[PDB]
Amino acid sequence: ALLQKTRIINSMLQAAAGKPVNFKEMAETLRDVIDSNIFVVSRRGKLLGYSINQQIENDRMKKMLEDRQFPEEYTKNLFNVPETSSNLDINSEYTAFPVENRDLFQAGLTTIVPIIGGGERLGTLILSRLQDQFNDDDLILAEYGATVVGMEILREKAEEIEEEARSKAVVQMAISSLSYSELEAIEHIFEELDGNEGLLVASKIADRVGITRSVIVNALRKLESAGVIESRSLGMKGTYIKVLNNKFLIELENL
Amino acid sequence: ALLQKTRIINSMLQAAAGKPVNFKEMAETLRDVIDSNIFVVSRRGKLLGYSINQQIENDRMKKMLEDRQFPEEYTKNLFNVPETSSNLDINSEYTAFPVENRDLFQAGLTTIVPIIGGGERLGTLILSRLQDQFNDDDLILAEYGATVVGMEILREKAEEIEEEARSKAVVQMAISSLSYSELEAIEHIFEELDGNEGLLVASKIADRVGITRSVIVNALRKLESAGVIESRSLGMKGTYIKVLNNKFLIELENL
Repeated sequence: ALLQKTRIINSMLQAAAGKPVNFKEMAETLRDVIDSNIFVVSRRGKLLGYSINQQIENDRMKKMLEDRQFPEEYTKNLFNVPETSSNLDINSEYTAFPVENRDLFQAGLTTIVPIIGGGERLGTLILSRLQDQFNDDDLILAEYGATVVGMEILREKAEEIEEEARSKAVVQMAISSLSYSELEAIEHIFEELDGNEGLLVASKIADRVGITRSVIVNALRKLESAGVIESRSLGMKGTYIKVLNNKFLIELENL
Repeated sequence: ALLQKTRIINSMLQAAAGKPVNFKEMAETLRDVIDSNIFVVSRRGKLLGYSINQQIENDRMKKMLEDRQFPEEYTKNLFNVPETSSNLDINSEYTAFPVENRDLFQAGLTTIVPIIGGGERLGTLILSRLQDQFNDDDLILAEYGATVVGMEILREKAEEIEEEARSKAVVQMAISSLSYSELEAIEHIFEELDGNEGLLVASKIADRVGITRSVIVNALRKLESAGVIESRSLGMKGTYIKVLNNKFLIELENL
């Protein structure tokens, strides 16, 4: 039924497709397929997701869960595990962890799989059982699992930078197309405006600043047509604006 | 030794990391691990890579290889296989292929794994053997294999459109910065130039066309400053230019 088991993980990957990464979800699916407690811990050792199907009396663990994080101590110790290590209990004679960190295997069997992707140690996958051995098939699953979670940390962060940069880009591209006086205007406007939103009299700034209303508006138009702001007038004696690009205001500061 | 077999795939993936996707290589690695002929065919049914370890008398396939492509016929039929289909020979009674495409199984055992990733059917992985059956362990590997190829087809195509676009984008942005006269100049320059490279006398076009050297120059500057072209003079009685943006010439046409 192993083929089938891997097939699940396959479909769970295929499923997460266009949808924001959910670690808790993945944690569960693994928990189910491999039949073990599942813990997903970042490079920096932060707890990213987890799922439990058997209670295991472990202080260090419970504390870590409460903390949603590992102490630097362990975090490092963990990162230093270079490859899958399996079936570690408190009796395990081995290298990976120094004596005073063995409280991690206080009870039950633990397996450590590094999460590697995009040529980086991305984090670590922790599995624990009360007493059932991790045989090879388990390991296969666990490893495939970690591999998949890898690809998600990647998708996750990749999506992240694409947004950040794209938005910034667009702002710049828009700003670029401003005349001196247009930009001059925009600057004065948001110098005047009280953050993300608010309204002002276009025709008033025009006098106050020494720039035709016609261009002030024009400038607004450009920003709007690039989708950075949203503007609606109120039969003048008012015109109102909200920014729709979170990077915009910051970028504007940089000049 | 299955675990080990998967682990190869694993490190093959991890290996491809920062390096340009190569399908022939992956083909080989899978050929090796699965112990079967491997062919990687796109959504559009193009041949992407392949590797052979055993000769099989199959005209349809030899033909396909020569063509580096399938006929729309098969391409379609292939795409319609919704999930892994295994050990299909000429005698197989089943649904997947209409009997006029049976010539596909002319000889030996064929197995088809759809390549799915990022929520799309990305292509198809085809494996063939002269007579050894595909057991589950093979299918696990073959499927893990397809999966890996997946994220690569993705990466490859993604990188592809990121370059295409970015180039185009920057051309436009640079064009955007030009005066009527400046642009007019550019246009006559490349109308005069014979493709990607060559030289002319700036001062000559100036009279020929009715635009000051001074601006013709400055137009070139602008382009260069944006990294579109590369310009070096030769103490006049010559100035020389090379386009560094493959999209630029094309875009220019579109005006």
